[PDB]
Amino acid sequence: VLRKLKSGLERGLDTFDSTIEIIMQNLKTELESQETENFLEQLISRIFQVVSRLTGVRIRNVQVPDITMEATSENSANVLIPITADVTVSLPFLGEIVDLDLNVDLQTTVSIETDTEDPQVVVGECTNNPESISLTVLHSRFGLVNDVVDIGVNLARRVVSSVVEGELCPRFRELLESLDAECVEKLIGESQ
Amino acid sequence: VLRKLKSGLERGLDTFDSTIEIIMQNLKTELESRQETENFLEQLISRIFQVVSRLTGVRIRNVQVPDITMEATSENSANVLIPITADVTVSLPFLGEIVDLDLNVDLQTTVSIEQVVVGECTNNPESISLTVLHSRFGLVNDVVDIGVNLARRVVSSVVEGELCPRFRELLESLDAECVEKLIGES
Ligand SMILES: CCCCCCCC/C=C\CCCCCCCC(=O)O
Ligand SMILES: CCCCCCCC/C=C\CCCCCCCC(=O)O
Ligand SMILES: [Ca+2]
Ligand SMILES: [Ca+2]
Ligand SMILES: [Ca+2]
Repeated sequence: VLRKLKSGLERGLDTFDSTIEIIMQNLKTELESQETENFLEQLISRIFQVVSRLTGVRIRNVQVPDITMEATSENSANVLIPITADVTVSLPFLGEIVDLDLNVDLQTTVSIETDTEDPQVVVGECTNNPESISLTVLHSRFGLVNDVVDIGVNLARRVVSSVVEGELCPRFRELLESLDAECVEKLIGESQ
Repeated sequence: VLRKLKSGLERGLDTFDSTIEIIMQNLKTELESRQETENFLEQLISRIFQVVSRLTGVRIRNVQVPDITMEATSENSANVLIPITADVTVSLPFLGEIVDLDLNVDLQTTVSIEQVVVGECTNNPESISLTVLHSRFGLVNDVVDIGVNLARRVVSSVVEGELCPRFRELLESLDAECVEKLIGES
């Protein structure tokens, strides 16, 4: 069972590693003003390093290729965060059952309230859509068509889904809420 | 890995099921009045393996003793042979049932008259035979090997810890004349 991960996610994975909180604060200050993506790679790696200690799902080599902003209207934009990582699933007695490529696309919206010189920022929902999590099989020492692979892919999906809901989406919203209203207004500007 | 079985074997598997000791006593009385003894042995061994099923994901049932044979080695000594057959299923976490095996175990000890002496009951790995019948995960891949290895270790530790000692204990309960009468059949 993923009991250990479920209890860990209830507490917050940051209760297992003091450095997550520090990286969060580094991201806050950096956002006031290439490097932000580097700080995000660090935050996500450390969260996944804690998941590696609680589960046999080991997620390494975390990259954020490019953070994009697409204007949805004059006063709203989607903020897009593409994540890649290498995944290996291990079970007791069997050791390494499968190596996967992971793609996660986190999306959230920022809006500015219309008809005011003192605009309020609203950050929308961070939806954990199963279509946003992609797992590709690279290798299994048991054979690619073996049933262990399917169990491996399923276990990885559950872990990744639960840490998107429990950690990444909440921190994505928390980091957007740290932006001053003018900064958001300026960034939603020339998203057009 | 097998901690729970190892702790179980140190206590005695009969501390988990009051019926084992009753079946032991049934076998003792039944012997004094020398199929049926084999039926009591099937029951004793099933129950020991029912306890092992509670301590491990190695489930052993359909336990049979085809025929107990005694071959006279001299006028006052014989080899006593007990063939055991059983169906085995190994389960692991997340995978569930990984393999179904056929188990054959051949226990051998000697009984002599001095005073009855029962010889050692040797746990030879050649005396435990495990045959693959079915696997969800392929017949010759590494899942099966892990399954067969776990079953061997469990069966080996239960032979050493429970079956061989009970085999010796039951033979040592026979009086000298009983053994002389049974060796009577070379
Ligand atoms: C665990 C995931 C946390 C994600 C936190 C994201 C915080 C950063 C948010 C917004 C950055 C500003 C948008 C930049 C748009 C310009 C385009 C570019 O940078 O290439
Ligand atoms: C766990 C194993 C315990 C074994 C206890 C040993 C019991 C042996 C009993 C009697 C031996 C007499 C053998 C005579 C041959 C004919 C018997 C027969 O085949 O039915
Ligand atoms: Ca650290
Ligand atoms: Ca498959
Ligand atoms: Ca949380």
